[PDB]
Amino acid sequence: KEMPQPKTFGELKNLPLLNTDKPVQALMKIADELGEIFKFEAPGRVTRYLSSQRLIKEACDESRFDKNLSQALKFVRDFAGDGLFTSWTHEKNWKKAHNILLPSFSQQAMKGYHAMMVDIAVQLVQKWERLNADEHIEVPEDMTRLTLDTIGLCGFNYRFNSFYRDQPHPFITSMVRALDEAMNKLQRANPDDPAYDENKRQFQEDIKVMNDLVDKIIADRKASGEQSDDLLTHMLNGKDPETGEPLDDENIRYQIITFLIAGHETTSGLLSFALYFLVKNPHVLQKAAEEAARVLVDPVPSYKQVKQLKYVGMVLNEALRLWPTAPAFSLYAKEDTVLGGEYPLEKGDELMVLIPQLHRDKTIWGDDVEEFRPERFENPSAIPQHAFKPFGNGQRACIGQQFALHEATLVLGMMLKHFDFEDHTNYELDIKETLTLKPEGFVVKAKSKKIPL
Ligand code: HEM
Ligand SMILES: O=C(O)[C@H](Cc1ccccc1)NC(=O)[C@@H]1CCCCN1C(=O)CCC1CCCCC1
Repeated sequence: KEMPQPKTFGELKNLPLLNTDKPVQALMKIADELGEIFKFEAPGRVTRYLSSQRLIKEACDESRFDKNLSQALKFVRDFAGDGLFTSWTHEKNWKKAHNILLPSFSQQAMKGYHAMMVDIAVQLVQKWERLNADEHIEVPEDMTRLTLDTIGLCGFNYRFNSFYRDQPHPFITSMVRALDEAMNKLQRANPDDPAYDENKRQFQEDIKVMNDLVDKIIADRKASGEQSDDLLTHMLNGKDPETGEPLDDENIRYQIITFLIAGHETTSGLLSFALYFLVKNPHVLQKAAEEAARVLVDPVPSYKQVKQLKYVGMVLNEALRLWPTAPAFSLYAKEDTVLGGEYPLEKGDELMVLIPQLHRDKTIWGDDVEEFRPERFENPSAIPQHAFKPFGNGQRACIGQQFALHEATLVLGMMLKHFDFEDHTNYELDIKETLTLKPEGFVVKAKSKKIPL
């Protein structure tokens, strides 16, 4: 069958469709119009966007397809290097780093990160306890303070001290401006127009800021000998069981930059969306708050208690269904192959998985796909294979999944234990797009229940 394609712009093909502040949402709209698969061309580029479980289940067969670096990831690679997120599966450092780091990101490993995750969570709760009666919370702003600080502390025992600032730490200034440049480059017609020379100079300066802080951190740890409960420790001492080799200091730097990227707004977005859905769905808020009160019986939550928050976990999954904060990933065909019995592909041909659209497949979820219903996830094994992919696919799935969900469950549980929430402005969802998604301008008021820490 002949593949549908959206509107074109003469010799720029489909490229100006991405010249928008909200490209994911635009692509979602195209999928609604065109269906489960459409072709997208640009000068020198062809991809196919997939939206249905039927076709994505095939895309997710690792014998047939492998992770591709999207143009976005190729631009992120200029500062994330051959870290896990921006390496090809066949590069030696991918499987080396993968083997070394997998045990440090397991569910068992979360027991050892718990104490420092509580450190930052308590900082958030204390900030909100200390607000005056008149005052509101800037939700994505505070969630990002929390998630960045947690990965800094758990990852390399570095305190960004985001709750002590209005101005982001200079590393985060540089990282955010670099991520912005990478996303802004995708859209651009004539990349080497003199107009973008300033952009390029700033890009190089921000890479240097990031490299300088992180390489100093790594060198300070090597020159101290100190052993922490952190990823930097394990990367400095660990050996890949397969090659017998450690990571070198340049790759360790790339992994740290990678983890700081993920721990920024990709993780903070999940919390911001979950609180959005909770204040728009009071009966769901009631259930989640009741669970928190019943389960979190101590001033300091334990690891075991966070595992006990089943309903809180269901809320977070349902927020990942509607607004997966890392909303796409890319694949390539390893050999010539036919997709869904209808769409012949050549070796090297690219696919893109539009995760928010996969998660609105009515043939899987039913017609009420836009509703916020945590009960969809009461039993994980009711969900068909390959229907729910907020953390990607296969050996190239998110290594930080257990970390992100432990942190999110802890924090959301403590927020629900300690405060009542009010959508005082009747907030209208407005999703800003960077590398990730977030509900821009989302504000609430938090009335303390006056329960001691
Ligand atoms: C809700 C929060 C998060 C979501 C939705 C998420 C989502 C994803 C997705 C969809 C991928 C696959 C990317 C692709 O195929 O191109 C991925 C990969 C990855 N994520 Fe996450 N992520 C989250 C949090 C984190 C955190 C907190 C970390 C680290 C501390 C992390 C580290 C990684 C790494 C290293 C990879 C590459 C894994 C590999 O290819 O070996 N992520 N993430
Ligand atoms: O990067 C790409 O080739 C294509 C866009 C593109 C560019 C040029 C030509 C064709 C398609 N990217 C995408 O389609 C998607 C959706 C729109 C935003 C960019 N994007 C992405 O995947 C962003 C990459 C990752 C970064 C962290 C995880 C979540 C997103």
